[PDB]
Amino acid sequence: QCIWWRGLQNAANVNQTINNMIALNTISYGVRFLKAKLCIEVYAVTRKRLIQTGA
Amino acid sequence: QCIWWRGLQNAANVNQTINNMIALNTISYGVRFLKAKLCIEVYAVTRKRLIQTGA
Repeated sequence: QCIWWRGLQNAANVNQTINNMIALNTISYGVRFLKAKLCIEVYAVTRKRLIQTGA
Repeated sequence: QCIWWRGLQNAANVNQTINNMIALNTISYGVRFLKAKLCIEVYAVTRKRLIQTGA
């Protein structure tokens, strides 16, 4: 819903695609977001196993 | 032979195509000049007619 596609949650997340984008937003009068594809990849599913004796 | 295609002979001759070019030379590691087409258009051919009586 927001735009995190620039990866704002850390400024450490900038790639030239963002930079390419900025230079285009300078030379551009207008833009369209044509498609946005998100792909999650799960390398691991890790629970914390809690072994509890009393106290 | 030189590059006047940017229109250097006057700084008054810049169009966004030059500006577009500069922004691309920033985000680019390298370039090729693929084709250069020059077209002259002659709107007029005008000589100075010199009518000379003696002195």
